[PDB]
Amino acid sequence: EFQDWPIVRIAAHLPDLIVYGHFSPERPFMDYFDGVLMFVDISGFTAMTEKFSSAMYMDRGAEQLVEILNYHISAIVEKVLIFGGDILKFAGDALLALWRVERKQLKNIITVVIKCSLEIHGLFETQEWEEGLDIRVKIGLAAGHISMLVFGDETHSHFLVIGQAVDDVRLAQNMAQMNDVILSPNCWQLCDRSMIEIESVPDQRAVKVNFLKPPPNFNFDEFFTKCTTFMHYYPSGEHKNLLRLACTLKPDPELEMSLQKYVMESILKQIDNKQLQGYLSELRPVTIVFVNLMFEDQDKAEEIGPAIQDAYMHITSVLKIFQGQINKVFMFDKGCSFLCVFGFPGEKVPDELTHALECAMDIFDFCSQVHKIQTVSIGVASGIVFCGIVGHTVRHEYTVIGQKVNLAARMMMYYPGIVTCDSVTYNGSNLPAYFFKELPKKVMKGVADSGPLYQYWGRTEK
Ligand SMILES: Cn1cc(Cc2cccs2)c(-c2cc(Cl)nc(N)n2)n1
Ligand SMILES: [Cl-]
Ligand SMILES: [Cl-]
Repeated sequence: EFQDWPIVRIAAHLPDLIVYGHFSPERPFMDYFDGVLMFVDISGFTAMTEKFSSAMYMDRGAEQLVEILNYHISAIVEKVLIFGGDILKFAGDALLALWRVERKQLKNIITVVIKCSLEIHGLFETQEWEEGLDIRVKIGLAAGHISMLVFGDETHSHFLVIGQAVDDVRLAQNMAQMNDVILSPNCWQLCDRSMIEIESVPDQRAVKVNFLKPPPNFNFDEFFTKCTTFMHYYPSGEHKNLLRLACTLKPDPELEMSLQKYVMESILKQIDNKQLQGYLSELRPVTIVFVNLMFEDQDKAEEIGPAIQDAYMHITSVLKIFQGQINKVFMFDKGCSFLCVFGFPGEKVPDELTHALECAMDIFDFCSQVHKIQTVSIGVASGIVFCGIVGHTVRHEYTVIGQKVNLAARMMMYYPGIVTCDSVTYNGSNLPAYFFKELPKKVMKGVADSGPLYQYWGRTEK
């Protein structure tokens, strides 16, 4: 069976949530369901990202990083997919996975997901990044109600999952230390407590899994097989040994037209074999523009959707003018964030810095006027970042990785309500100093040395 069609290669960059969705053209589109989420990231990774920018790697740092990273990430992806999960998105060394099911099956599927988690940790026992640098992961799990949101224009689509279960899994994963599996309180409340031995987590209602102790007659393989009854797209029969049903997609112009809107043009070029398959693995100077839109705690997903759509329509028009791209969109704790980037796949202009600032101020001014958006915050950082397609052959995404990505991310959270930029952006800009304000230096998680940070005040006093 031939399976290397363009539609199949495109679907590798998307979850089943999208590939097998059958929703309208309206934007925003919103749908609601229940499921279990897994958030996982890798330990000792940014330690490696720094090593690979070193002259040691003789101009093949990006190639070596993507290789070792995909060696480990693809093993996680295989485990998730074998256990029936849907990988929603990748970001650097992290990924979010979904087991969507009806409420009645949540209990049994949580047990499936915990077993998956423990087998993921089993991969990284007796394993190291380097001589003397261990590789481990941290897993948070949550369960409950989940809302999906799709937004975009006629040519581009983006999607998110939203709600307390999403917020819950983010929080659970941040408590997790190396080798931990942390369950949200609602997950613990819904799970088969007859079978999961947990321990308290100080000052928190979330719990840590210690052991899966099933009854004496329990057989996991038979239990799992029964659970697959509720998995619409689990590969089966003649396709028993495929990792994804998406692998079997056949040409369908209408379907491909909708799927390609989720994928960046330079990726599509590679899918069409009009660009070398290694072009996108690179250590590249870029400017990161990390936009955060904050809503109110009581805001419902059905008011949030229209506001993200309106904001997105202006964000994409500004980025088009200033020649930037949306690399990722995320949401948790009532904040929807856009990871925008200037200067990757051939999108290199000399005034990159002035255009990133002016573009940021434009996005700020417009989004501050959108009805339900309570606060806008934008962090701008410039420097060398890793770019590449991360994941497994059958499920992967283009992603950017680096200190400057993390810095822009922390700037928009620690300096809310304004536009901030780093020292590289400030000095390199073709703008005078009174357009800026030098800021207080705040200690920020995961950023050892900020360097001087500035607010982009604007051209006027007012
Ligand atoms: C790798 N990655 C990281 C994130 C942030 C989150 C991590 C835990 C909850 S959210 C996402 C994501 C994906 C989708 Cl589809 N929706 C939303 N809200 N976040 N993916
Ligand atoms: Cl098809
Ligand atoms: Cl870096």
